[PDB]
Amino acid sequence: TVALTVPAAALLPDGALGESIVRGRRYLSDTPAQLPDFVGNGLACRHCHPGRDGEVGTEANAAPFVGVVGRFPQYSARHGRLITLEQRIGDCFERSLNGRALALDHPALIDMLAYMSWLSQGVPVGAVVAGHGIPTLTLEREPDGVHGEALYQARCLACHGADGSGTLDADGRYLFPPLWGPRSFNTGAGMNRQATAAGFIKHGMSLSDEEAWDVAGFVLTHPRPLF
Ligand code: HEC
Ligand code: HEC
Ligand SMILES: O=S([O-])[O-]
Repeated sequence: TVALTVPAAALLPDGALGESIVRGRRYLSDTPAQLPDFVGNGLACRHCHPGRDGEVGTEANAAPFVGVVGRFPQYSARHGRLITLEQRIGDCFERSLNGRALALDHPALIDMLAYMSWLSQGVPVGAVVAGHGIPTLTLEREPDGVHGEALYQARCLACHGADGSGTLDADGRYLFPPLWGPRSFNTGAGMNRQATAAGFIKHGMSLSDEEAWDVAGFVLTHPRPLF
């Protein structure tokens, strides 16, 4: 693998590419407000792809976008064939954002691509960046949702709410995003899978493995939009 590096925003180029990169960051950080026709819930991309200093997708083990562009096109079992990064992003809109995919030449999609390409600067095409994806966490026993409920009340509820509905900020964006219910990710999302949610809870955002497994189980007992 190669190291995860974040380029300097002060070294962003003047001109069309630089402006596109800045717009892409905003689309990724503020998606429901910037792309209402395509987003069907309360989530922005940064809610599962966080980053420090205003950037999105820069955190190891929380599915960073650093180096993503050089890994596409790639096989998708879901599609049964190779897909492009544009198509992957469309799947995220449809599932994680309970919405509608952008056209593959939509200027907002191209701005998102430009941003991801900027984050990927210097990464060799084909190389895997250390900390890519969300590592799954799988235990050799059933997730105990009863224990999970107790853990949730003690460790998560203060942010994500008794009803999993999250906490809005003053500008109507989610400070702490919804974990279930109508404004959360739909059943088609990767985060709706036990081992992915457990891995995200464990590494993506301390908890023991057993605690992460059980609380993920509790979270996933709840209703959310059907895909
Ligand atoms: C509810 C959580 C969630 C939200 C919201 C979300 N994603 Fe994802 N995304 C994931 C998970 C989980 C993966 C799988 C990571 C892995 O491959 O290990 C993923 C993978 C990706 C990948 C592929 C990463 C790789 O290394 O191959 C891209 C690109 C991506 N997401 C873009 C987006 C964009 C753009 C948005 C906003 C439109 C978005 N995602 C919103 C959870 C989310
Ligand atoms: C200090 C407040 C805080 C606490 C406590 C917290 N979270 Fe989060 N959570 C966040 C924020 C903020 C995000 C958006 C991603 C980011 O910036 O880290 C997030 C993202 C998530 C996501 C992905 C986004 C979504 O809407 O589904 C899941 C799943 C999640 N948290 C589950 C939990 C669980 C389970 C616990 C308890 C073990 C927990 N969180 C404790 C603030 C919190
Ligand atoms: O593509 S993900 O959002 O399931």
